[PDB]
Order: sequence, then structure tokens, then C-alpha cells
Amino acid sequence: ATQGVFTLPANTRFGVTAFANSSGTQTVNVLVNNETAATFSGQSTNNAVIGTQVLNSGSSGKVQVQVSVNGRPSDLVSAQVILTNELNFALVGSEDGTDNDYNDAVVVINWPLG
Ligand SMILES: *C(=O)C[C@@H]1O[C@@H](C)[C@@H](O)[C@@H](O)[C@@H]1O
Ligand SMILES: [Ca+2]
Ligand SMILES: [Ca+2]
Repeated sequence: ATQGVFTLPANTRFGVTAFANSSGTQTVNVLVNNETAATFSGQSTNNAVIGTQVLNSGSSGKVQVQVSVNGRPSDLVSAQVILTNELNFALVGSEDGTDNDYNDAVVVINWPLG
């Protein structure tokens, strides 16, 4: 089942924040309408943020997150959760190796902003 793929409301600003918990330098790409929109890198085993940015969902609102470590794509878990019918989280977990903790890069997408 596809993961890291999120339909947002069109032409809406959203925040995207990534955290690293791994030996591997995480490289997370944030694609809007299949065009690369953000790119983050950093290495941490202590939940350091390797990038935070404000993007626009574009005309299509298709946001996709991808995680790789030196070119090897990680395995992704994701879901979207909505609180009081207004506050949206698109959550991404990512696993680069053996232990299946799925926090190697943690990516949080939240909206609306402002
Ligand atoms: C290799 O050690 C795997 C890797 O790095 C560890 C420090 C730990 O974060 C593990 O979850 C990660 O996949
Ligand atoms: Ca792991
Ligand atoms: Ca980890």
C-alpha cells in the first residue's frame, strides 16, 4: 500500500518538518504535483530537525514525501489525522534498516497555517 502520498486542499500553505533518528544521513524529498519542492538533509540519532519549511499545495494539492539514505529509498508508513474537523496532520515514518522503529526520518506535515 502506497505511503507518504497526501491529498491536501489545493492552493493552501502547509508546513513540512523532518526529524532524523538514525546512523544514516536522511535525505527527505517533498514533492508537490510531482515536482520537487523541498529537500532536507542531516544526520542525527537524537530527533534533530533536518529541515522545516512552508510550502503551497499547488493547484493539485498532491504532496508526496520520499525518504532515502545515500540513494537507497527507505520504507514508509504514513497516515493523515484530522482534529475538530479542521487541524490536519500528514504523518510519515521511515525505516532505513533492520530494527523497524520507523523513526529514522520522521516527517510531519501540518495545515492550515497562519
Ligand atoms: C543501523 O544501525 C540502523 C539505524 O541506525 C540506528 C542508530 C537506529 O536508529 C536504527 O533505527 C536505524 O535504522
Ligand atoms: Ca530504523
Ligand atoms: Ca531510528
